[PDB]
Amino acid sequence: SMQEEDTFRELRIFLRNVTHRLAIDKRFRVFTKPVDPDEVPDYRTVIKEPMDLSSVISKIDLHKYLTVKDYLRDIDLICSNALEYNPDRDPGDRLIRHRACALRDTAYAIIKEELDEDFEQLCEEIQESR
Ligand SMILES: CCOC(=O)[C@@H](F)[C@@H](O)c1cccnc1
Ligand SMILES: CCOC(=O)[C@@H](F)[C@@H](O)c1cccnc1
Repeated sequence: SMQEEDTFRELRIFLRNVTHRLAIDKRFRVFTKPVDPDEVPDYRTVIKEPMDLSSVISKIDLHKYLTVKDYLRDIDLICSNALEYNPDRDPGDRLIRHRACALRDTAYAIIKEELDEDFEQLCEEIQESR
């Protein structure tokens, strides 16, 4: 229905706003674009599903996300990719792990404060009807 298409349009507006707020935070710069294969040729052989905030904006606009749960699976993948590629005790690895955990926690805290639980349940029930 038109009303269901208006529901998904409101979901996309919400997700673009959360993603922009993460992308302007200086702590999260390393997560804003894909890894450059020139600078890091090893990356795409270790990490099997790369993800970054520019790719997330592209996916929102391609209508890939019909629920906040499916958006949060991609935020979780940005975080888990950084934890697995950078697992060592040295300061450069510990700094990116702390930033990855902060990106994940910040996204979940904005959604807890600003997403209505009944709006998410509506999106889940339209998705499940298709
Ligand atoms: C693509 C939208 O571009 C902007 O407006 C930026 F300010 C910011 O939103 C941003 C940067 C990088 C990745 N995703 C979002
Ligand atoms: C996931 C679908 O989108 C793509 O594959 C790329 F275009 C995307 O990663 C990208 C990078 C930098 C600037 N704008 C978009």
